[PDB]
Amino acid sequence: HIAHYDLNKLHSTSEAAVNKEHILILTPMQTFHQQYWDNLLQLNYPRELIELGFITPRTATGDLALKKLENAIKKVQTDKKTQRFSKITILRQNSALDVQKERRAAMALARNELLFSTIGPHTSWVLWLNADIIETPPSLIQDMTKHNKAILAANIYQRFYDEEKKQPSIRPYDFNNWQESDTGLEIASQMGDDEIIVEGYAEIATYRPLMAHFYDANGVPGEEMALDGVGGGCTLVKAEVHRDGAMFPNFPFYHLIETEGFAKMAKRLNYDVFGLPNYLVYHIEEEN
Amino acid sequence: HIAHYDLNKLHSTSEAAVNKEHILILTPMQTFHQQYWDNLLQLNYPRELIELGFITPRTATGDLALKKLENAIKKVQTDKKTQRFSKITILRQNSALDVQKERRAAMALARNELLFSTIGPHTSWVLWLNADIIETPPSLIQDMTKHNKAILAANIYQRFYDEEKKQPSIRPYDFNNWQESDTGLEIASQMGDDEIIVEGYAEIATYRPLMAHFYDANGVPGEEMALDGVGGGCTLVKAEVHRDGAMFPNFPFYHLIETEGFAKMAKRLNYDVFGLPNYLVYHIEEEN
Ligand SMILES: Nc1nc2c(ncn2[C@@H]2O[C@H](COP(=O)(O)OP(=O)(O)O)[C@@H](O)[C@H]2O)c(=O)[nH]1
Ligand SMILES: Nc1nc2c(ncn2[C@@H]2O[C@H](COP(=O)(O)OP(=O)(O)O)[C@@H](O)[C@H]2O)c(=O)[nH]1
Ligand SMILES: [Mn+2]
Ligand SMILES: [Mn+2]
Repeated sequence: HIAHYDLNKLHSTSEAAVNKEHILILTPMQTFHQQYWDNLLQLNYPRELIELGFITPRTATGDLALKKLENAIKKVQTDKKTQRFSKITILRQNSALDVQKERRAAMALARNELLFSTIGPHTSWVLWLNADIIETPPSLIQDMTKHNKAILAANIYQRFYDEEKKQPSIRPYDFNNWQESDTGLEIASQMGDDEIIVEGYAEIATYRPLMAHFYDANGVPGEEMALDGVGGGCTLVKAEVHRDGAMFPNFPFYHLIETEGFAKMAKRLNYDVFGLPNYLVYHIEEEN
Repeated sequence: HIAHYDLNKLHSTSEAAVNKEHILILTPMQTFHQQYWDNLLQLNYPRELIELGFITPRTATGDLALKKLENAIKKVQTDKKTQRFSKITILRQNSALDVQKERRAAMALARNELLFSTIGPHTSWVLWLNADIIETPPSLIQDMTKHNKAILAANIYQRFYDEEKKQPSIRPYDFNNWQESDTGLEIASQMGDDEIIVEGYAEIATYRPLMAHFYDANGVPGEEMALDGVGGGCTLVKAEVHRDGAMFPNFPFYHLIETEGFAKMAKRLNYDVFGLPNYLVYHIEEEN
């Protein structure tokens, strides 16, 4: 029956693990990748503080993912009891450039359905971790909460083989982490109320400084940069930002949708959005 | 640990009780009224299908309410086990005309904090029931779900003593249930991006047809009217509307905030909003 919580005593701080701050890791999943799963299992944030939430599309592809995901969860949750995740929720979804717009709008609904259903009165942090992020440091959560920001996006790169240099290498991958520019605002001012700007919209091109390219091999991993747009690859959100209402709009919101409109929404709710240009995590390879 | 739910198999229908559709009744509460509580207990929707959520402000007034509320919950949850509410969550809040704007914006955060924290992967319906609604029919939930609408506002009146006629009587109370008018849109088109229109804004006056006055003593209780703005007095929402993202904006949203901006948000998410002009429920008396 009865559950009592003072939300003002629920903190999100730099020292999340020591303070026993609960985190909810949310992953929309069209394809199950074992390395994503193994990378998750290698996170060293205490398991008793972690809840997991997944949402799969209602398609042949989603159902194959669901099967593999269910099997992986069964193995972990029936191993030693001290190492179980506190809770795991699996949901199936309720629901050019023009293709991208439609796809992003559909994703916005999936993310909301998952977020609303799973966030609770004890959650301090929500980590948005896409199912194709296959490599992070094992201290990902501690590393990111340390910054104590309302919203914090890691920079998403991708490994590949460099044919010229005959050696493994890395390249930028996620261009949804960006700062707004005057050029970006002007172009948006001139647009109709339901026109959406998404990545690859010709005239803005890369005129909104993309975080991916601020990666500095000579810099340090704690570097922070102010952002205006984020993706959902590996993006850490204080629970209070979502509880105040910031969500993933399926409709045009200042000409933005989904994860980018989310950032704009958190700013309207008086939160600041940041990114880590020199803290890289990795999206699955083209060759994988 | 493990919880599985297909959200597409989670229905909100006309025959909610028979279909065992779970409802979450959400009440922000600054003042505990025994008649509100007794009226809630007299609802005859099955208890095993009801979860309750409350959120109180962090003030002397809220803490007095909290004490009385806790006592009332203890009595009900430790009576016969067959009649317990499935779950009860109590939260304390994390956080002219100009006064109304500030008050409504603060309420929007409270409603979101409560909604996000308490809605779950099994919820079919969310009833927003203000803590000063002290009389409804005992079949309130069945009566309202019967309509099978995305959003449905009951018409909120208030009892008083008629001094002239020397007899109990009734008067309209909630003017946040309205239809938009051309005059309303024109006046809003001419306003700055962060100007808010709230009840009592001089120029719109009552030019947005108010549902309160469409009450027809000669009409029938099943009458439906299309709305554009709602309050949170006694307003029933299919869970999918919230899961898709519709929430209570604390920032100006098409010049609307809180419950009115919520309705506008659900419309942007392609939902239709309705009201019951001849289905009256009652806000506590001035004399009470
Ligand atoms: N629930 C759900 N997840 C999806 C869907 N499409 C892609 N995903 C997941 O959403 C995330 C982003 O995937 P996608 O946009 O295809 O890859 P990207 O373009 O390389 O970021 C990954 O976690 C995918 O598994 C969908 O239709 N529904
Ligand atoms: N959590 C919370 N609830 C409030 C606060 N102020 C009022 N309420 C509740 O919000 C609802 C609307 O109350 P109010 O706006 O004062 O009454 P109205 O103007 O007659 O609708 C009722 O359920 C009140 O108990 C607040 O600051 N925080
Ligand atoms: Mn991908
Ligand atoms: Mn009142």
